Amino acid sequence: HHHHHENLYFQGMIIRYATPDDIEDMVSIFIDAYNFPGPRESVKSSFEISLEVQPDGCLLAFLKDEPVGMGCIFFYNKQAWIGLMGVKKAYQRRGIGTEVFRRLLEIGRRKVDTIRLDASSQGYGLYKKFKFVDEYRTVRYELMERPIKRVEGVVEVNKIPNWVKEIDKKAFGDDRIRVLEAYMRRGARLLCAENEGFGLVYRGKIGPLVADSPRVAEKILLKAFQLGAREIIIPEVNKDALELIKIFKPSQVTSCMRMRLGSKIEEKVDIYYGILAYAKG
Ligand SMILES: CC(C)(COP(=O)(O)OP(=O)(O)OC[C@H]1O[C@@H](n2cnc3c(N)ncnc32)[C@H](O)[C@@H]1OP(=O)(O)O)[C@H](O)C(=O)NCCC(=O)NCCS
Repeated sequence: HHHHHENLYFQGMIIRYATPDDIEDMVSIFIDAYNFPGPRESVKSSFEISLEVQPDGCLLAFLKDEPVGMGCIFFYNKQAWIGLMGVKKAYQRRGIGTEVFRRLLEIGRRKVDTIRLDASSQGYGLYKKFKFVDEYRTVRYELMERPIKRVEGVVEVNKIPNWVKEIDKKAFGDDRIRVLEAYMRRGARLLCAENEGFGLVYRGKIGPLVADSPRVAEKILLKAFQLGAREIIIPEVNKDALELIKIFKPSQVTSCMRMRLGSKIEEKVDIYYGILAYAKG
């Protein structure tokens, strides 16, 4: 004997837990992998939030100090979400994403019995190899025009009330309040109608949007648009959500297929109009 390596061998690469010192690299991987033409700071702030939500959730793949690939797992009580998968285009299609995902699953299986995600066209085939099954599509729409229609009765609140925690638990099927909180530390606005619905507005995005009726969801969405919301990701199985957004003359941006490994989570998707993020569920 001679050389002593205390990790599995995988193509001469190093895969390890990310820390906040790795934010710039994560951002670079993401912008490469997703061909993101937007401003950098946008991604940096999003990833700072992700590491607050799950400090030990991010795996990074390195080929000799060059950052090549990443992915994340976010834990709730009954399920975890895998999101933010990305391998730099020069390094794609040689098994790196598959390996990062394997490792994430390994971590997830010890803690929870259901793992879910929102799959793009490139990812879909990877996740299917691990026996992920289709749930329903989650469709990203851009809201183009302001409806000529006033609303009254929607307020922004600085602390999450218990009734919001309860209606979100019902919509999502789990506890993700720490995610809402992390976004609100960065300026995200919590809009509430009556005690029957809420929406979270962060940058140009509303998510989640949860409402006991289409009329309450509409009130929130109109006020969100006024506060700069231009995008919403709708679960395609909420029949009222697609009809709701039509008054904004929406433009479809992209869709994913939500997928699951393990047992179905009881969720109330009829009240669930806008998912939080493809990364988080
Ligand atoms: C999904 C992604 C992370 C895959 O990473 P990767 O290192 O290239 O994937 P792997 O080499 O391990 O390939 C695993 C499987 O992914 C799927 N895949 C990867 N790239 C693909 C693409 N270009 N088109 C269709 N399927 C693709 C295939 O099923 C592949 O298996 P195969 O080679 O036997 O057919 C992806 O290429 C990426 O970083 N893009 C980012 C944005 C995106 O569209 N996907 C992430 C969100 S779900």
